[PDB]
Formats: sequence, C-alpha cells, structure tokens
Amino acid sequence: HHHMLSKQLFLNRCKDVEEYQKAGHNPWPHKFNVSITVPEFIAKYSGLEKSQVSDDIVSVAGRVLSKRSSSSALMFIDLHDSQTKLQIMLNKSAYENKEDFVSLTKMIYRGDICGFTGHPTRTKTGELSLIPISGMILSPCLHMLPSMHYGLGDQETRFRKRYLDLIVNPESVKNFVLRTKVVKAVRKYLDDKGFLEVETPILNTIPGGATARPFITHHNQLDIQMYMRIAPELYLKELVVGGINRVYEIGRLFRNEGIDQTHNPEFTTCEFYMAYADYNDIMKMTEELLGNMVKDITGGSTKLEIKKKMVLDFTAPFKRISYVHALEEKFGEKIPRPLDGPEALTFLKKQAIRFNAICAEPQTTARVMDKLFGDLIEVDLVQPTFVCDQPQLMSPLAKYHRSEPELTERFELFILKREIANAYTELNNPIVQRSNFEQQAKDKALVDEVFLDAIEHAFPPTGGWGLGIDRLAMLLADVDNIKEVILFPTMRPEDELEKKAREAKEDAMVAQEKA
Amino acid sequence: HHHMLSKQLFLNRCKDVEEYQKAGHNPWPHKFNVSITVPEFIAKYSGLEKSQVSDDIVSVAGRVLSKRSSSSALMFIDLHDSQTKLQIMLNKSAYENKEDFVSLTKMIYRGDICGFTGHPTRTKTGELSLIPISGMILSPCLHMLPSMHYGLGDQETRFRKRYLDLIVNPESVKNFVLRTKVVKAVRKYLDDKGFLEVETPILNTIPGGATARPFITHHNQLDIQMYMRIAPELYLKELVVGGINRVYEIGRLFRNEGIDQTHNPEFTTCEFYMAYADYNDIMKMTEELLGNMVKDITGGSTKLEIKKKMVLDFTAPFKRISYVHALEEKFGEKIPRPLDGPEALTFLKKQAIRFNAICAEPQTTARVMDKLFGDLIEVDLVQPTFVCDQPQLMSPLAKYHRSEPELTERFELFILKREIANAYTELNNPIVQRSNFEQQAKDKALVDEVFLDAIEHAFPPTGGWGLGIDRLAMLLADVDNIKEVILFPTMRPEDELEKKAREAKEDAMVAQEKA
Ligand SMILES: Nc1ncnc2c1ncn2[C@@H]1O[C@H](COP(=O)(O)OP(=O)(O)NP(=O)(O)O)[C@@H](O)[C@H]1O
Ligand SMILES: Nc1ncnc2c1ncn2[C@@H]1O[C@H](COP(=O)(O)OP(=O)(O)NP(=O)(O)O)[C@@H](O)[C@H]1O
Repeated sequence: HHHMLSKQLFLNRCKDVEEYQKAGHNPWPHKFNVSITVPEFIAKYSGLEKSQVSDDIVSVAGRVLSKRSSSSALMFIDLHDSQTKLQIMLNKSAYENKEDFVSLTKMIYRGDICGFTGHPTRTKTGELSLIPISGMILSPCLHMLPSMHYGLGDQETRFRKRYLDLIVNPESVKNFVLRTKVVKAVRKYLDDKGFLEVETPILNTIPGGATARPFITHHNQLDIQMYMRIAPELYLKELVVGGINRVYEIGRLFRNEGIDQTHNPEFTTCEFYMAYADYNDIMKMTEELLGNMVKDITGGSTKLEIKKKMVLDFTAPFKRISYVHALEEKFGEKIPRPLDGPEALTFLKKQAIRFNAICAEPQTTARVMDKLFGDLIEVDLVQPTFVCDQPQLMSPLAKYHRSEPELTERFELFILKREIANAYTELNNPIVQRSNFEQQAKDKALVDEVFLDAIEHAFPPTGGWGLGIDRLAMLLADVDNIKEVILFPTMRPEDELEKKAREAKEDAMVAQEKA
Repeated sequence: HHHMLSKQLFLNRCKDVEEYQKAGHNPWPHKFNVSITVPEFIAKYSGLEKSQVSDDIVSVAGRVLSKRSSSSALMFIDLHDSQTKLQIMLNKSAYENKEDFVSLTKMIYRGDICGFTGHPTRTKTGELSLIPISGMILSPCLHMLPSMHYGLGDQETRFRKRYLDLIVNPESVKNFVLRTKVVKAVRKYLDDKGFLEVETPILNTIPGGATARPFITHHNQLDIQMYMRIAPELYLKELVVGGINRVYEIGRLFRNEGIDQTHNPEFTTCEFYMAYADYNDIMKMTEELLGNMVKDITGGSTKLEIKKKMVLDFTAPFKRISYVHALEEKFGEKIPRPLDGPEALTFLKKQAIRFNAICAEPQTTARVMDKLFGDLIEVDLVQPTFVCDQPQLMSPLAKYHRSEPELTERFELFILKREIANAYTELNNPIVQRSNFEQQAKDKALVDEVFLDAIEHAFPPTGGWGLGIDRLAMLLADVDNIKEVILFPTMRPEDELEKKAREAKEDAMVAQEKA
C-alpha cells in the first residue's frame, strides 16, 4: 500500500481546507497588503530593546515553518520571507477578534502562507517579533514539507523539486542571486562602453560547421528542417559588417550531447564583438570586468575558496603564458620548426612517453600536443591566467599571429584548471575564411554562404570574446556541480521504479514520526 | 550568362587585393588604433571655423561610402562610422609618405574599411573634415555595395541580407537601438523593485497544455522527445512557491505556426510574477513603466505617430473599461445572467446580427462574445486602455473576481487596436487548478504534475504580468511589420528561381551603369 500515509494526509488536508471554507473563511484571499518585508522589518525595528513594544502598525506575510505554543492563549510562529525569519507572537489578549483567534490558531498548518498585522516588539527572551491584532491564511499547504534541512546531497530529489529545495535549503538561493549579479556586471560593463545588446536567431536552416551535435526540429508551414544554435558568432559578426561596431549577446545555446556535472543540454554564454580591437585589448577588458565582479562580492580583488581554505587572486594583471613556450619551458628545450611537420611529431612523441605516460590515437600532432599540454601544464593553472598564441595546428578558424610564425592571435583564460573565457583577433580575410569553411565541411563529412557574402563585403578588424556564464557562476559560488547554478537543470524522467521507491521512503519518514 | 558582371567584378577585385599585397601592403592589418569615434569627433571639433585647422592629431576609422577627387593631389572621402559621416580630405602635400599616398588613393574602393590619422579641420566650404598624415586599408570590399538608399520597400532583399540593409539604410539602426532601450527600461524598472532576473528551461519533456503548436526536437542520450517552450509561466510560479517573491524573465518563446507581419516563429516576451500583489497593482506598474519609456523617447509622456501625424497619450492614468459593461454600453442594455446560459446566447446572437453583420461557427457563447467584442469595441481602442474583468467564459485559467460574479481578475492592455500586455491576479487554488488542467488536457485531445505538486505545497497570492517585446518595439518605432524590429527574421529559403532572378537584376543594375 505504497505511499498510503501521504495520500491520507493530502486527503484530510483538503478536508480541513473545505471545512475551513464552509465555516466562512476564504483559504485563498485575493489581496493582502504587505506594508513591510521582514528584512526591512529587521532593519527598521532591530533597535528595539527587550519587552519594548512599538506603537507602529505594520503588516507582514510569509511561510510558516514553525508553529509551537506554550499555551492556548500564546502561540509562536516562525514566519519566513526572503530567506529571513520573523517570529509571530500570537497573544490572545492582544488579538482584536477573539473568535477568529481560536479558529485561525487551530487551522494554521506548517507550510501555510500567512499574513499578520500588528506591533513590532522584542520579547524578554530577545527575539524580535510581531504581535498581531489580526491575521489570516493566505494560502494553505496541502502536503508535509520536509524537515530543515533535507536532501544533502541526494542531488536527485533536490533538482527534481527545485521549489522544495529552495524552501528547505534557503542557502541555495544565495547562488542564484550571485548568478544574476554576474550577468548585470557584464551587461553594465559592456553597455557603458557603447555595446548594443542584441538578439539573434536560435533557430537556423543551416546546421553549422562545428562538429558539435545539434538539436533538430521542424517548421511546419515552411516544411523545412531547422537547427538550434551552437553559437551566435556569425550573426553578430554580420552585425559588425553592417555598421554596428560593438555588439553583444547573452544567450542560450544548445548541445545535443551528454549530461554531466559540467554539462547541461542548454547553457548560457556571453559573446561580444568589438571593431578595431585586438585580443590584448580584450585581455585587459577581461581583467577589468572579472575584477569588478570579485570586488563586488568581497570589497577586495582576492577571493577565498575551498581547498578548508585557499585564495584566488583576481588582482590585475593576470599572469599570461605562451602555449608552445610553456610546453618548451617544461620539456627542456624547443620543438622542431614546422610544428605540423614529421620531425616535430616524432619529437613530441618522445616527450609523450618521457613525461605524460599517457596519450591517445589517432596520433595527429594536434592531439598529442593537446594531451601533452593537457596533463603537463593545463593541470595545474589554478590562479587566473591567460594562455596565448596557440598554434595554427590547434586553431583552424583563427587569424595568424602578426610577428611570430605558426602561431595565432587568441587566448584562453584558465582558472582552477578550467577554461572560463576566450578571445580572438578575429579572422577577417574572406578568401581564407571561405577555404576554412569548405575544409571544415569536408572534414565533417551545406556551408553558410550568407555569412561568407557578408564578410566578402569587408569585415572590419574586430576583437571577439566569449564567456561561460554557468561555469563562471560555478566558480564564484564555489560549487563543483553545474546544476547548483541552474534553476531547473535537465532531468532524466524518473520511471516507476525510483518513483515508487521515492514515495515509499517519503512515507517511511512519516512512519518514523508516528511510531 | 546570368550574373556575369558581378562574378567579373568579384574576380578582378580579388586580383586587385592580391596585387596590392604583392606590392608589400597588408589588406588586413591586425590592429589600427582609433583614438576617436566620428560622433565624438563631431562633438569635439564642430566649433572649428572655416579653413581653420586644429593642432591635434587624431585617428578615425570607418567605411568609405564616397570617393571622388577634383585632382590627383586632392581626394575627398565620405567615411562612415556609427551611422555618422566624416569627410577625409586627402591632400598630397599634407600626407607624409608621398609614395604610399599614390598607391593608397588609387587602391581605395567604395565599401572599403579604412583608417586615417591627421588633423581635424573645417574646409572653406563648411565641411568638417580630417586631413590625413597617414592612412591605410583596414579591410577591402570585394563586391559592389548597392546605392544609397536601396530596397524600399522590397522587404525580401532587405531582410535576407540584413548586413547590407544596415549599411544602405542606416536609419534602420534607429529601430534596434530603440528596442534595446526598451528591455533595459523594463529590467531597470523591475530590478529596482527587488525582482530577481532568472533563466528557466527552453526545452521541456512535457508539451504544455496550451493549444499552440510547439517545435519538437529530440535528446539523444536520454532518448526522449522534447518541446520548445510556449511560456516560462510554470517555472517562474514554481520559483514563487519556492520562496523567491519577485521574479522575471525576458525570454525567447517558440510557436510552430504561420509567418505574417505580426508573427515570427521565435519571439521575445517579458513575464514577471510578484507575490502579494494583484492586477490593480500591476496596472499602476504598467502605467509607470510605459510612461518612463515614452518620456525617455521624448521628454514628455505624449508620443507622436503616423495617421501624417497623430498622438498616443501615455499619460497616467490610462483609461480602463469593464468587458461586459462596455459590451452592454454599446448594445443598449444588459446581457442576461448566467452569461454561459442559453438565454444569454440567444440574446447575444440578436446583437450579432443587429450590429456586427459578422460572426462564425461553432457558435459558442465565448466565440460570439469574442467576435462581438472583436469588431464592435476592440476596434477601435487607439489610446492606451485597460480592458478588465473578462468573464469566466473567456478566462479558463484565471481567478474569480472578488466582488462581482461571473467575472475574473485580469486585464489586457490595448494600444492602437492591438494587445500589448496583460496581467492577472493569479489562480492559486491547487484543486481548481488541477481540475482546469485535466479539463484542458481533455479539450486538447500528459499533464504537468510537477507544477501541480508545487502549488499544492501552497502558492502565495501573486500578480502575473506579460509583455510582448517585439510588438512594443513595433509600436514605439512606428512600424507595421515585426521584421522591422527583429534583426534576422525567419526567411523561407529562396530556391533557384528567385535566386537567379535576383542576381540577374543585380547585374542588370551594373549594365544600367556601364552603358
Ligand atoms: N553543455 C554545456 N554546459 C555548460 N557549458 C557548456 C556546455 N558546452 C559548452 N559549454 C561552455 O561553452 C564553451 C565550450 O567550449 P568547448 O571547446 O566546446 O568545450 P568542450 O569541447 O565541450 N569540452 P569541456 O571543456 O569539457 O566543456 C566553454 O566556455 C563552456 O563553459
Ligand atoms: N509569433 C509571434 N510573434 C510575435 N509575438 C507573438 C507571437 N505569438 C505570440 N506573440 C505575443 O505573445 C502574445 C500572444 O498571445 P495570443 O493570445 O496567443 O495571441 P494570438 O493567439 O497568437 N493572436 P494575435 O493577437 O494575432 O498574436 C501577445 O502578447 C503577442 O504579442
């Protein structure tokens, strides 16, 4: 008889509410006027001393998380609003309608949304409270709210029912408040520099040259197959061709791939493009922006993190290293020239066995170089640091470096062994761009001719920048799971087995109480 | 020999660029330092008198739209930056490298992105200009830019190649700058009131109870079918259940339906939910917000529009009318009670023939009432005005009015005979909500049990609000087509017929020149 006690509680709770309404009480009043929020309440009335009572009449509202009474004429309620608590001392003598007092104080169930109107006070016990002249049920709770706290970790139950989690684990709200703080920070930073915030299509008739697997859908009237975007890059660049010199979008991208702690099916990034700027400029901008964020969080530009503690030093400037130069620094000496040549490869392999003791197949120069960099220096790069001037071997769609050969003009910002952002001195040569697109298409086995036309019409020298929003929030909230900063992460639909098991344990809880 | 002259121009233009590079000139320099934008230039150096020359040395960059010379030693260029123009007086005697002067002034093609460094001046003709000490090609244009202006209307060619449109019709940029101004206005308005800006899923495993046809896609690893969102409502409401009292999202919604001047496949709306507020509150908020926007646009809260002119009066308060009361005002007398009853219907039909001379089948009370309101009073409602208290007949998922029967607590804001926004005193009764969802499911022939659970856990009295961003921008830019405020609207892929025809006419243009 799976989940019997919870169905019983639900049924009886519905009965309670209907009887409450039959007695002439509306369980769902249309409007209650809240004059003050409990954080505001606390801010204003904290100066009250013990047993002192204000003359003011205020009204507050929130969720009842605690209901306990030392008397039938004296009840104490923990009312929760904006993740903050205020006690409600329901004292009968101070309650105007002495008839409503009984029915109300009897009806109130833990989890109910209630309003109260009365006098601020600080009790003799020191507890800041409100003494109600009147009060009412604003919305009844028809289930048993889990204890506080509940589900730690047990990410499943948490992220299934985010609405319960936010209630029993209110600390979690701190994360999401941080995340919005982040996007505002970037918006401001860019807006104040003349950037136009735009919106580009999420649906495209062209799949995109990137190897990433896309979500595929269908438009009925046009009878055509369409694809969800992997990045806004092309459209934004078209905007820079069109005369809008500085654009950015903070948008939702979609990858039809796996789900792990650093990957959600749909995620959020910021891209911007800025005419007449290069990756150096973007480097200083990145320093500036991230610095501002961290100082907003703390006051200083040094943040504290776990592993107990440690400090990430966001102080400008960030350290910066050259790719192949760091590889050669730790190797012992240089890599043979033509890096994409055979001698360079046979060289690299010798270090692949000497050092890494790890590598993979196919053994292209790019991939051995990538694994080499991957566990030789990429781990670890804990402090914020720019890795710059990647080879053409690694960078197919980038612009060649202006001084030293076989390198390109990019960087990837590493923090805590992870990539957070990246930038480019964008390739604006339309002939080379065409070659690269046709080559890309060939390796993947239609190409974006609209975009090619656009930059054939002259694309200004431009700086490009991309930031992972979810991952930056992850890094700044000090969490190791991306679902911790996404409100409703994508969940594998729970079938009957774990559904039954879950509801079963939920009832096993109630049994753990009643016996 | 379709499009021969344009292929010829492209080919020869590529030749030109390669020869330019063979002579030791880089057509795509990596970095040019712009010290000043031409709007800034104009702002700073406009006080210059005729034939007066500044001592300053500044550098500017933009797109050449005009190149004409009265001499081989004196050339005049219109350089365009941020939809603003600055003349470049290339005077040989003032140019340092007298060898680069010849090759440069010969190489420059209309459409090229160029940089210049030199002295601000105002010529004897009154034209504010810059006299270059040096200059260079920053990016060569490999096609013939259309004349200015071009494609008016001919929306097809315009919206296909938005990057050309923005160039030859720079006025159009004014629209998009307005649109962003709009979203900032709402964000600010809400942010300053404690709203948390959030992001909710675009992909759902549940289709949604609304009759609107959704885009359908597939997640591979989970092997499940997913649906693009019709609205964020449910998730946001779950957030209000979870203790976050004021939330909003400005997001991309998707409807797999037709494409016309007021409908794009993907569009943008703003939704917010606000605990302990009702639709009256939301009405005043709407007045406030829209007022602020219009005053940002003008200075006063009265805006001027076409049909030549007319004024929309956004001055607070907006007029407000009751639905059935306006219907009865224009009818002559009241509608029989039980509005969803037979007598009321047989009544309504008599006015449907008396007045409208138009109606449709099936003839439900809701639909005859809807057409009646539709051409009897809905047209016209030109000044901003709230139509309130719709019947339950019209409002399935709303909360009942608190005083007068058979009405609900909503409004729809009408401006220029159109619906711009809407709000509700949200239904928070979980039992009724369940009934309505099951009924909805039945009419449509799975239901969102997660959401039902959420509000069964007690949903506070809440105000709900929705605004159409694209349509509000439409209304404020004074445009009758939604593509005028969407950067890359969805286009039916042009097959070979109109492609050939287009390219053909494009060459017919060049022929119109050379002969
Ligand atoms: N599924 C996802 N969830 C969250 N962020 C993502 C996701 N996919 C990509 N990103 C972000 O977008 C960028 C992806 O770059 P990319 O080179 O494609 O990484 P990757 O190949 O998926 N390997 P990884 O570093 O593990 O993400 C990074 O800045 C990530 O922060
Ligand atoms: N395809 C679309 N393009 C732009 N805005 C849209 C689109 N579909 C809906 N909207 C907006 O979202 C809301 C849609 O409400 P709805 O009752 O569904 O209108 P509708 O049934 O599509 N008939 P209509 O008034 O012509 O849009 C309005 O505020 C519109 O501004």
